[PDB]
Amino acid sequence: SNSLPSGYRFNEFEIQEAIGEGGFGIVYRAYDHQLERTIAIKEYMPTSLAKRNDDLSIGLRGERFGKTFQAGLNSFIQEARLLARFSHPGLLHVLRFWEENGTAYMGTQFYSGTTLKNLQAQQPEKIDEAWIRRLLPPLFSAINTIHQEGYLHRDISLDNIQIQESQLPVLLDFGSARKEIGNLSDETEIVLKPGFAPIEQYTEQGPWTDIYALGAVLHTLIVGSPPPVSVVRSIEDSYQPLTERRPAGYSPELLRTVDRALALKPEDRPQTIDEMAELLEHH
Ligand SMILES: Nc1ncnc2c1ncn2[C@@H]1O[C@H](COP(=O)(O)OP(=O)(O)OP(=O)(O)O)[C@@H](O)[C@H]1O
Ligand SMILES: [Mn+2]
Repeated sequence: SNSLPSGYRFNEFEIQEAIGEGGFGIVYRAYDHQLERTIAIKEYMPTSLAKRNDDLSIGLRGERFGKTFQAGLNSFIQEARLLARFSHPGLLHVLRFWEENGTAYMGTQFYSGTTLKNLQAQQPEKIDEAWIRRLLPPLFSAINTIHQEGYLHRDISLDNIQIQESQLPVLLDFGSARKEIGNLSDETEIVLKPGFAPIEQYTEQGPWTDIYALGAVLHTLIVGSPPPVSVVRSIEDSYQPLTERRPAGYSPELLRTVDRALALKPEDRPQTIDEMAELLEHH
């Protein structure tokens, strides 16, 4: 809708197709004619704040949006810098960054496959316990790599995990610009992800914060929907443990691991990714 057309050029880069269009950015499949390789280009584009001009630059929808637009842009830059710290198969690899068209762009590695959200919607029968147990070692590795450098993800759900055709996962996006815009605009609904964010994110954060969201992802894969919103749980905890529900085809060991990651209070969860991984052993 707002996307650059196939054939658009950024010097050596050529746009091939808009493959993702959300409220806050566009993702393109593109081609580097100098290195003769396919890449992705992520374009900052907050549709509530900005529109596409005739010359294909980006312009404010209203002059009052300039401060929030710039703050989102700054957060987009900071996220690119964070991802540029890593060279890990499970984290989105950043090749280049530049500003143009009144906005900003990340050139990144192009990944095969699709999101975990799309895989769960389109092929849920592929997702069983054996598949989940193959997913977890590389997913654990990617998350732990963030933690070991002193950072947290804080936006994990099914929507921003890529599942490659190899089935290996990639963490694509931390939602930084979206969340900054939401906080400044009082659009609270775009900051935290209901059912994935644990209680301490609503206002003490650490690796256990991401571990809860990973538990919520796993819960969604096993029974089809995330657990109750954590603030609602903090009033009256209506979470039914998976070890009691006993969904068909799932071991108590995997179920219990998910339940422990979803402990309401941070101190009751696995405290590190390594601690959570240890729970899946002894079987
Ligand atoms: N580096 C990358 N390589 C390949 N694909 C990517 C990359 N980064 C993001 N994507 C894809 O971009 C899309 C971003 O999803 P978003 O919700 O913004 O767009 P969408 O138009 O709703 O896409 P979808 O087809 O997933 O519904 C996802 O389909 C994701 O797989
Ligand atoms: Mn979609």
